[PDB]
Amino acid sequence: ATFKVTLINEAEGTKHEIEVPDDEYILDAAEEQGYDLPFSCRAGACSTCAGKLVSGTVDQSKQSFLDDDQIEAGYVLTCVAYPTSDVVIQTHKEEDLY
Ligand code: FES
Repeated sequence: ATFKVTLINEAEGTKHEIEVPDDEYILDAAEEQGYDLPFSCRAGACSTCAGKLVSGTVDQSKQSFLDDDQIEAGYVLTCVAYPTSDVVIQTHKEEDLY
C-alpha cells in the first residue's frame, strides 16, 4: 500500500502532499520528496519531530517519548511513524506538549 499524507503547517499556512509507502516512515518520505521537517534524535525518543493527527491513523509503536494520554490526544512522532491509512497531520507541534 501507498498512503497519501497531507502535511499542514498552521503557523506558516502551508500544505504539502506526499505519498508514503506503508513500510516507510513519514519523515523519511517527506524528505525524499523535498520537504524538510524538524527532527533531532530520529529515534522516537524526543519531541522535536512531533506532529498532531487531524485524520487517519499511524503505527508509531517504536516511539518511547509520548505517554498514553498524549497519544490519545493525537500526537505523533513523525520520525518513527508509518501511515496505516491516508493521513492529515499538522507538523511542527512540539511546543504544544508544554
Ligand atoms: S526526532 Fe526525536 S522522536 Fe523524532
